[PDB]
Amino acid sequence: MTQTPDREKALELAVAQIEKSYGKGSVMRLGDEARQPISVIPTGSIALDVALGIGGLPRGRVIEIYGPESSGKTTVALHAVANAQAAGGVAAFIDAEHALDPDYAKKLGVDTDSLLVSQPDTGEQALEIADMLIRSGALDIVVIDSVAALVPRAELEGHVGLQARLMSQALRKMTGALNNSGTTAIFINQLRDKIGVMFGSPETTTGGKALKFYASVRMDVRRVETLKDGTNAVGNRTRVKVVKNKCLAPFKQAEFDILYGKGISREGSLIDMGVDQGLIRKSGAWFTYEGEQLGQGKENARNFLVENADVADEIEKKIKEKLG
Ligand SMILES: Nc1ncnc2c1ncn2[C@@H]1O[C@H](COP(=O)(O)OP(=O)(O)OP(O)(O)=S)[C@@H](O)[C@H]1O
Repeated sequence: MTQTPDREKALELAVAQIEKSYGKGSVMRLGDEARQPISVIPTGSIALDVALGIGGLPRGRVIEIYGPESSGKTTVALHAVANAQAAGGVAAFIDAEHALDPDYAKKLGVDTDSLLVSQPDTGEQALEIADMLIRSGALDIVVIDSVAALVPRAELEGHVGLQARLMSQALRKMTGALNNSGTTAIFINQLRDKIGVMFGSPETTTGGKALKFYASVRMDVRRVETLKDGTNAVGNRTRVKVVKNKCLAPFKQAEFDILYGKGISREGSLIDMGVDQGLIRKSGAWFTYEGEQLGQGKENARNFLVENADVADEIEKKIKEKLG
């Protein structure tokens, strides 16, 4: 067909009808300019925030964070918690592994004292407690630690494919409530793997499958390199790839530093995105910003930004006017 213009029209229209019956994120162009909702939960790392597209985590949606052990998931999660908490929101933490360390989550900014924690007896119980806790339209963010620990009441006593089904049913029922309250739920998913080929890789089937689909955003978190600090190791450089995102164009990635015992270095994210946005200038060893200097080396800069809270906000701000 010698078509050309009218093509874009029927296409535009097509999209419209699809979006109309399946959702506003059903189809997208990897380049489309991202949408912007009113409420969103910062992840605590400008970098990942503007990789998610909407500048944080979507509300009333099921988010999945998977990856190896010690990649970062929990931290990322606890931050999504501490943030939603700062704005006077209430969070709950369904525990199925018993590996939380308040003292750490405290340093992250989580008001642990008023943090609702539950330690279910069975798998179904976890999801159901999570359900009514969700339906009270009282929770802002709810986090279920470790999918693979939600063992079915059955297995916990007396066949086959029980976890995957338990999840299916749970997610079906729970999916509705969430969207009805704006409560966003984070599912931490371990992988227990990292012995294939020469590096890392993706998968699911633990109870996954269900999640993989119901989930509106799926983050692949993995550890890139163990941050050298002259001494031993301040933290690690985490790399997160959102492979699913029914809210903004998917497949965008981000990297950031997580200091041992400290968590996600906000400052550190400011600098990096800072330079990759022309706002911060790097004059060989030196890190300059709008004229006056910051420091010699990323660390001396982090530090400078970390104690000059007043100027850091200035930088986080502009990057936000420069994209939002
Ligand atoms: N209680 C803690 N004390 C000190 N450092 C911690 C603590 N919890 C996490 N970290 C650091 O945070 C990084 C990983 O975050 P994790 O909470 O282990 O998340 P994952 O989501 O990485 O978790 P498993 O899967 O490793 S619990 C590591 O580089 C740790 O050094």
